[PDB]
Amino acid sequence: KPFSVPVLTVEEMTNSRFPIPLEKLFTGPSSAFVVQPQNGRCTTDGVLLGTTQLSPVNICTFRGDVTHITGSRNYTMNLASQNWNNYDPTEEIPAPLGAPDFVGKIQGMLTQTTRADGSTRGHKATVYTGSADFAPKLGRVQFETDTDHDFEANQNTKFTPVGVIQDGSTTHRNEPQQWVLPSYSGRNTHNVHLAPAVAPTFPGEQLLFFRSTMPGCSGYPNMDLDCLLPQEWVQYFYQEAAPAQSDVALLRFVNPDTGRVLFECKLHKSGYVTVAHTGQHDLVIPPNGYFRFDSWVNQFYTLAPM
Amino acid sequence: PGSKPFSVPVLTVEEMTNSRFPIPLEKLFTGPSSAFVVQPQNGRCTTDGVLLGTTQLSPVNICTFRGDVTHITGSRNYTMNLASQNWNNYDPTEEIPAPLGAPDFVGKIQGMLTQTTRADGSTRGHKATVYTGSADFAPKLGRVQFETDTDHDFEANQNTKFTPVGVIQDGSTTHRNEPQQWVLPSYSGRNTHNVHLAPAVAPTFPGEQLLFFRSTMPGCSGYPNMDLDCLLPQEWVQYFYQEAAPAQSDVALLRFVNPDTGRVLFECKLHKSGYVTVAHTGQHDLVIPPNGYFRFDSWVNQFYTLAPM
Ligand SMILES: C[C@@H]1O[C@@H](O[C@@H]2[C@@H](O[C@H]3O[C@H](CO)[C@H](O)[C@H](O)[C@H]3O)[C@@H](O)[C@@H](CO)O[C@@H]2O)[C@@H](O)[C@H](O)[C@@H]1O
Repeated sequence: KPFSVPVLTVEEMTNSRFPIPLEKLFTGPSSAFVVQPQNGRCTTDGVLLGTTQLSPVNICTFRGDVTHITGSRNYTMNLASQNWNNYDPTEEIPAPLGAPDFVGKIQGMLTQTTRADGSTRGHKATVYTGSADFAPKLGRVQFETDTDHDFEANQNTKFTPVGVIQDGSTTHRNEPQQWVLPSYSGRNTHNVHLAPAVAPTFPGEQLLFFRSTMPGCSGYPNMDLDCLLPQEWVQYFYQEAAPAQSDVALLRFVNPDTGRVLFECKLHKSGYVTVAHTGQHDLVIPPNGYFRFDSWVNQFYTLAPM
Repeated sequence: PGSKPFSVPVLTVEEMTNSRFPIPLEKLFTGPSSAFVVQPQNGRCTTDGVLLGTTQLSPVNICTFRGDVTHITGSRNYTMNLASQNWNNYDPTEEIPAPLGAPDFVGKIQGMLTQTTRADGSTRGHKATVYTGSADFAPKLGRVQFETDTDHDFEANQNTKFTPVGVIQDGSTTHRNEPQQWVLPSYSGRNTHNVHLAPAVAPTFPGEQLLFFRSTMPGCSGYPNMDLDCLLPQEWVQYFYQEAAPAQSDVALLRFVNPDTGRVLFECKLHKSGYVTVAHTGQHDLVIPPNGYFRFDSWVNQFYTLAPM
């Protein structure tokens, strides 16, 4: 079977940067910021990039055991691998795969099973991926919990992400910052083996973003989350692994209700999408609409305005 | 004849996801299932890509709930009147047992409720647990109740989401008596009959048992039974749905291959109605190479004799 994209509606698909479903399509200018997400990065021939991995549910999860920090409700987690094996920090990846690729305060729950009797406990925890001690690359991250005693040492402990939070004493929606990369090895360290930043070069083109709204758990957070590729596309390319004939796969978005092509876009072989539009726009689509790969084209093909 | 050739994805067990809870697959397990009914509504799909029961494509959506909430005064418990997944009105005339991705087992599912106030975008998040065994658990009728850690914080008439994390045990001193993964909830509440169910599955061929794709649900309190078995990995459901390869016969013969040795560890029967059986007798945890994966080799008849594993 030749190269293609799956027949999945936007709503039927999942965000590749957080374990939540896609809601809509959004385009806007990106010269004011850097677009360098590490999750949801995959070439059209199925080469995973950055911290990208196949499991949607594992995105922004952490695993390991925890050590309580006295005089606080904070626990340091010495990370294990996703399969509960030892973590190796010599792997040529920016951070353990599925690590958050944005600076924010991610709230969820820590859970733990005592091996001997199978007793369990669960508590609310938040991780500040902006914090100097956020060093998943070195196998350590800290969690702000509401307990100073319940978690036992040397037991398997999991973090399941739920949403994000904001400090309401400050300017609203100032956090999280989705386009700011964390320092995976902690403050004053340089990230390594990154998926490259993407920017539109062709005139009149903006990125097409696959947008979700992260749940907010406290305050006034910026809950917009844009991924370059839906998680399903990442899984699909990895499975198909169809080599790219050219730099760009021309895609058409089809409307089943009318039968006509609503808009067309450029799927770049390194794994991102551009459309011909100028300004901030939320795309209004038929909910049963879907993408279809029509042709291999070069980078400087001229898209019809949308 | 000459129809599109059926296949399964080249995915390791570890690379895949549980179809009954938003967690990764860990292991393969086989055991006897004559003592109970195997009738999960999640992770049900024919090999030709027809979704069954409460099954839907997104793993993250499994065991989630959406809607607005009404406080029960003088308590930390909230009733949720369910909305659709895309925040539209819930429709109870749909020919489905329950809202898609609804939990298909009786248990106490703990996670977090989150809510956004539309006017100013203020947000709140609290730990909540839902008892799918409870008499008032009627997701089919657009209602679920949550035991929360707040007695005031949630506003009415705002979009509210439940994100599942794991399961809990309590109300008893007996360990691992709950949850009960093979007990279907009464989707319309107690003393009501479930409808449009995916059918129960049982091994028919002599000496054969079901093959289970097993995960360990996180435990958030007490001593719960955290074993979770799905008939189909979520990715297989996603795969079959996309490919929609017609079934030549009742059964697709699968071989589990070891890349390290190059040989076949074991073979199994993938029934076109969407479940797997192997030739083994008794409870068994499969010891597999972590890079091992399934491969469809041939269509065989229903009464084919599997190599013992
Ligand atoms: C914007 C505000 O955010 C959330 O509240 C937290 C505060 O939490 C506390 O007060 C809220 C009610 O406002 C509620 O009683 C909660 O149980 C309690 O912890 C507090 O953590 C501050 C600290 O700066 O941050 C937020 O204001 C949320 O619960 C509120 O509903 C509201 O959205």
